[PDB]
Amino acid sequence: SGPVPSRARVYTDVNTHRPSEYWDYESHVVEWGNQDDYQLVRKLGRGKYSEVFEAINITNNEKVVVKILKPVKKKKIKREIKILENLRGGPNIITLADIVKDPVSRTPALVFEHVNNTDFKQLYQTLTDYDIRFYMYEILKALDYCHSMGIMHRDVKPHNVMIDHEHRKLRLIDWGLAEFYHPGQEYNVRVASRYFKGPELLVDYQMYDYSLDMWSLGCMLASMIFRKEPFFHGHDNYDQLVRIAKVLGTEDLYDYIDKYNIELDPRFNDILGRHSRKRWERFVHSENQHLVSPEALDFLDKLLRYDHQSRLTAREAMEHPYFYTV
Ligand SMILES: Clc1cc(C[NH2+]CCCc2ccccc2)ccc1-c1ccccc1
Repeated sequence: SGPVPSRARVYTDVNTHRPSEYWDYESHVVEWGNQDDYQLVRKLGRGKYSEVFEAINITNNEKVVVKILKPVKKKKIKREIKILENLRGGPNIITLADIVKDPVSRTPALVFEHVNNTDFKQLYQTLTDYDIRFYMYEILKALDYCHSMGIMHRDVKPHNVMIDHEHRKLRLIDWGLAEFYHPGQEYNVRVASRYFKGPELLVDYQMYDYSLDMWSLGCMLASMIFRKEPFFHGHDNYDQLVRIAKVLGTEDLYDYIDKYNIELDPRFNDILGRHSRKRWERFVHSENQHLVSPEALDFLDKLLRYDHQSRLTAREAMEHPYFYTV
């Protein structure tokens, strides 16, 4: 008959109960100004469909973040802009300040509030058990907020989290893969970055929701507390599920695929194997024990679950004893 339908346990109908204008990005009218008002300072990053810069607004001598969009599908550009406008100002969300276009290139660019990012490959120097809890809570504020606004990020990873450690300022960025959640909609599973893909994407289960972001979050937490980047190190999309199965076990994987009546790809036949469920304590060592606690492990166990419905929602995660200290 096919896979069993599923829907989010929270914010299920938030979009259904709103007007067409809020979620119909294909019909949204994008109006941009002249890029002549901005001068590029330095490169911050580079993506598949973008290049991020530090820039100066010449009319007020204020630093900004400028994201130059590589002309991809116009609906994709429209989706991101609509999403950014809907979320503009939300807690720990990158704030869109302006939309422009260079007169000569006709290339569209997005202008954001300035964030002074501290180096990722040089942040763990003074990043304590408290720091991790504090920044994890800041990400959860962003997540409950965008989820409450009927949006799933679908690309949660360290590269999409900007941290200004001196001011304890965090921003969830790159809303280019984000999408409006509509219950029963079937989404393209070719989202998120390989190491952060939820089991739903890997088993080609299209009816996923907000909980996909909570699996990605769990991946980030595990790499941070265990000092193992990435935590699930797949070499391809099929191998990624094997790496998760080596930790969560194959019994609970079949239990999940049986629950939703998912049919596994033949590519999994020769590689999946048989694996027992491991204890989270197995990943503790001298180099990471100062960041691990029974609270951290309990919180992690409730995020990294095959069953997307069994994972904590962002609002439930904020109530976990791991955050009592913050
Ligand atoms: Cl979420 C995060 C991000 C980081 C650092 N991001 C690097 C972003 C670089 C960049 C890329 C593109 C444009 C602008 C800048 C370091 C640690 C964490 C972290 C904290 C607590 C728990 C787990 C992880």
